[PDB]
Amino acid sequence: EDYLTVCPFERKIPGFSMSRVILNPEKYPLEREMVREKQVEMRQVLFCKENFSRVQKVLDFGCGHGTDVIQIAELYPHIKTHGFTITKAQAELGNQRIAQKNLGARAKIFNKDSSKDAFPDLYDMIVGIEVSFHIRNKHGLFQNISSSLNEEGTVLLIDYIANTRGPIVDQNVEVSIPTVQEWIELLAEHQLVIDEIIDVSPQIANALHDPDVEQYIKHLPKAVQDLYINTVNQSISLERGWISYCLFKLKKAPHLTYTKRCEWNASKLSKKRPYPEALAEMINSGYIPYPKQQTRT
Ligand code: EMC
Ligand code: EMC
Ligand code: EMC
Repeated sequence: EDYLTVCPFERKIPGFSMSRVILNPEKYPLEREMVREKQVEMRQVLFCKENFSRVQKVLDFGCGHGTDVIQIAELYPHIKTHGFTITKAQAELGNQRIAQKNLGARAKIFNKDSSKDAFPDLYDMIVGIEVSFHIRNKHGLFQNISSSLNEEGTVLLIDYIANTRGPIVDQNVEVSIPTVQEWIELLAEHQLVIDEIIDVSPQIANALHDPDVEQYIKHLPKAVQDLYINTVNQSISLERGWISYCLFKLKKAPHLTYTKRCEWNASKLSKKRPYPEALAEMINSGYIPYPKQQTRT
């Protein structure tokens, strides 16, 4: 029951081991709070151009137990939020927490497959944080997103781009990462253009710099060990430059031609904004609508 994304560090912290902190949160609770603050910060950068007063409906198409679906709805009482998660236990837990907070009239989580089951509404904002690289059928997913996106709406993604000639695929973990060109055409095919693309790769690599991790996790139960090894592999691919971890802010441009959307997306991906730049801009603007950092007392 936490934020489960990787997080950006401006610098490597010597001695800091992400695997020990993530996998032993009861032994390193205050370090886990340090990580949480960076998880929150990265989400703030993702959301900091949205006007939540204008938003009326939000979809999270890989909502896990529904963290943002619940928090957005409780922070903004005029918003209705929907979440899709493939995991039955996560939907049940999310809908329990929705009930425990009396948000059932405005927040609802569905145990459904975002690449196959049609989203039930039209949304002003659609969020997918570390979702789409777990999904094999990319066109089904982005057909679903585009068809449920209001004309003036935004799609917000946190996802990987492959910097290789071909996509980066791994069937045993069912991970598929499109190349730059594949992203250009996938978005353009479904009427979507990149408004902003922010590269977090160096800062994610700083946080995941964990030199003994492969030895450490061999001292953990096979369950744990099997789970975390995908974070290790992404760490390795990030360090090598094979993939990039990015924040996507997309808009719909349906009255525009495919070729024109393609050229736009190409220009944007050739000049990704460094995360420190986007973060400094957010801080200097003073506008940080969601999430808020937790504070003592
Ligand atoms: C992978 C935890 Hg910042
Ligand atoms: C090379 C523009 Hg799609
Ligand atoms: C204008 C900073 Hg999000």
